[PDB]
Amino acid sequence: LAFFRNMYDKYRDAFLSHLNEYSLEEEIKEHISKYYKLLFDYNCLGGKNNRGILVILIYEYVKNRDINSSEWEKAACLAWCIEILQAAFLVADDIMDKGEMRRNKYCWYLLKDVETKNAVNDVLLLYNSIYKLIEIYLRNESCYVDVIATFRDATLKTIIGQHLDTNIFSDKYSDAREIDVNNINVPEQPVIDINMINFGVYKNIVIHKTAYYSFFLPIVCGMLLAGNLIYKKIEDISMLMGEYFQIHDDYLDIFGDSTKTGKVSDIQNNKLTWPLIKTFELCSEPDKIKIVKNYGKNNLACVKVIDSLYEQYKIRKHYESYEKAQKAKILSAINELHHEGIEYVLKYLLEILFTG
Amino acid sequence: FFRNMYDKYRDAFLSHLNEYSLEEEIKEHISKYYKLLFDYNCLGGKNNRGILVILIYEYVKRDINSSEWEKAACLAWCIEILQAAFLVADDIMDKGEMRRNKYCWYLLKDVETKNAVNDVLLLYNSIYKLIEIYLRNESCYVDVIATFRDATLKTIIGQHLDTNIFSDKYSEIDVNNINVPEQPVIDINMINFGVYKNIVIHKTAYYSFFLPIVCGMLLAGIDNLIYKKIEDISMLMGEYFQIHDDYLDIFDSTKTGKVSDIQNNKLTWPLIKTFELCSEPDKIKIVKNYGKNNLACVKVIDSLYEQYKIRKHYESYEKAQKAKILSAINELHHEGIEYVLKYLLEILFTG
Ligand SMILES: CCCCCCCCCCOc1cccc(COc2ccc([N+](=O)[O-])cc2C(=O)O)c1
Ligand SMILES: CCCCCCCCCCOc1cccc(COc2ccc([N+](=O)[O-])cc2C(=O)O)c1
Repeated sequence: LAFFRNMYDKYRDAFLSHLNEYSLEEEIKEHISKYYKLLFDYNCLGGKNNRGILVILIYEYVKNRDINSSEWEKAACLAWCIEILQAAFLVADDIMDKGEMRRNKYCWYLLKDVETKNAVNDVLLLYNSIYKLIEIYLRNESCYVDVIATFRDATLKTIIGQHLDTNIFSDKYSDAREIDVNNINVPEQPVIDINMINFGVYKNIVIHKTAYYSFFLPIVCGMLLAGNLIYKKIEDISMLMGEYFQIHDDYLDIFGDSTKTGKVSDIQNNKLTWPLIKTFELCSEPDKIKIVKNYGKNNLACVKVIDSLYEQYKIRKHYESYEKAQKAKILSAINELHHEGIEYVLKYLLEILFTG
Repeated sequence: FFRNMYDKYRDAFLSHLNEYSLEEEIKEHISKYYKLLFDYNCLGGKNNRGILVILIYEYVKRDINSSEWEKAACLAWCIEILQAAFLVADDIMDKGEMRRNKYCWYLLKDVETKNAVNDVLLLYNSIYKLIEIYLRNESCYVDVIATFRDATLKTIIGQHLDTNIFSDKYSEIDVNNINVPEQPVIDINMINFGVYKNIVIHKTAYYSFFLPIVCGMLLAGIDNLIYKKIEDISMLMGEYFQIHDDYLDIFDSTKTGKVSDIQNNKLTWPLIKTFELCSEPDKIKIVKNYGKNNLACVKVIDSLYEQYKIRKHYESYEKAQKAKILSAINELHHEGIEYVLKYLLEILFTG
């Protein structure tokens, strides 16, 4: 916890030390270390660190045993690797969804010294640094290969979830005619596709976009390192928590205080959100047409229309009801684990998800 | 053969995605999109890098069964998939217009930058899934994936340097400035061969020559000192290859398949050579006219390259560098690899 955060500099500098070993002119070496030290600091720090903490807690409580400082070094490494993964995903996402603020400060890709060209390159750098760190600290552990496979697999699922989140209402999904490889015009205005507006599609997307890397990955890391039918049960719980987490994120996107969430766009970006689905199943026929006419447009007035509907239909109150039922369903599954230590960590995680 | 196996590796990967827990209609959308991502971006190149793996593997040792060819062709196609990820990324970063004689992936209305960014990570990560599928039981498995990782890290740093060598941060990053854009200008302190070699070795040499050669050797069962010699040769080849690329950028997209170094404010060999040859007044002209999206400005640079006989200086560099590379190749003391590298040297610009 306090320990996990004191260790950040070590992992950052181990990776920067690897870059420093390249055959480059000294002046070039100093520019590189200065740029990359900021890349990490700006993007890795400031989060709730829920995912990193989950690794440290699971590694410890999987089994009450003596754990020495050499072993902790390896666990804190994996913990920071997941925070670095979060960093890469968030820089990418802000490029993709045209973010403005993240963790209460300008998105990385907006800085004029960075711009989109550097941010894209930086995403791949952060992403690859994970595997370099894992090699530096865990290369001789027997779980080595499984740990990197787990990071790889979760990332692949996250990428598919992000593809779906980005394209679920797009022409190529609506008119499922092939992609015109000769068309480089602006696409026409994005619009919602009512046939995709259901919870089954939504779960598909969010489980892949969120559940695998935010819950399954950290728990599986903690367990693999600690040293089997159970991984299946933990996977089911992760799916439930990822959906719970993402729906709360959707709620914050439109009902949250940007000064508290640290970020400013779902409606503008034409996303399939929980508030959208909930409204669509409850609202009148004229209001469905109003949603189709107004959703996914940049115009602030179009957005207010959607926002007013969410108020008209008391979506804030529907969320509260969903939150209570989902938490119960999650605790329910956690109790069917039959593993005291892991159950204990997951219950604490559940209490602390939204604050950290 | 290598040509013929493409569909299998592609389909092996798409098949992994197809095993996901997703509704059937969703699976078919995903299948359709990603089949095009691979097809559109992996095919149409000269395949120099993939072919190098195949040749090295074959000449390193023996009779080769199809089981073995399956592993070697996997690595070859993984390097072409890496090339695909890099080209999509590079075209986003440098605002490319054409690549391999067709529109850049990121420019398509159905894709755009937001998808292109996600697709770069998809292609890059599919490499490690493919290597798992075909090589997870080989003793060289861990070394192979570390070679891909490390070559990629060097390429990212090289691409970082190519992108920023002339920027004002290379002459503290302002984390409060999202409003005042920086105008592209050249920095004369960076216009030299030393700096250029740093950039070019990291940006090209490692993934284009070292990585493919090391894959073949590793898979073939070669720690050994030859790896160091291979690294040195690769650096010379990467430099030879990039300089040739720079030359073609000024001196027919029909043949290159792509359009812009001057207007893009790129550090190039022609820029450096002209700069070491020209008078003071022409240095001022270059500074005033380079890196500008402007027909008149670009023609001034074009004329200076003609004036200072850059074509002739290139012909001359080409001759000297090929000699240095062949001289390095002969110090290998491994007939098979020496042959492949000679063969590569003849085929570089044609494929
Ligand atoms: C590479 C291509 C692969 C896909 C590219 C992006 C993938 C999108 C999935 C991750 O997107 C992100 C990113 C960040 C946050 C969140 C969620 O809420 C948070 C959770 C934790 C932290 N943290 O405690 O700060 C903050 C937030 C926050 O509300 O900011 C979701
Ligand atoms: C952020 C990701 C990490 C780094 C960011 C991108 C890295 C950029 C480095 C590679 O950029 C590229 C890309 C592609 C090609 C070339 C070179 O010439 C080629 C060589 C071989 C084939 N091939 O036969 O097509 C074609 C070409 C071609 O002239 O098209 C250079």
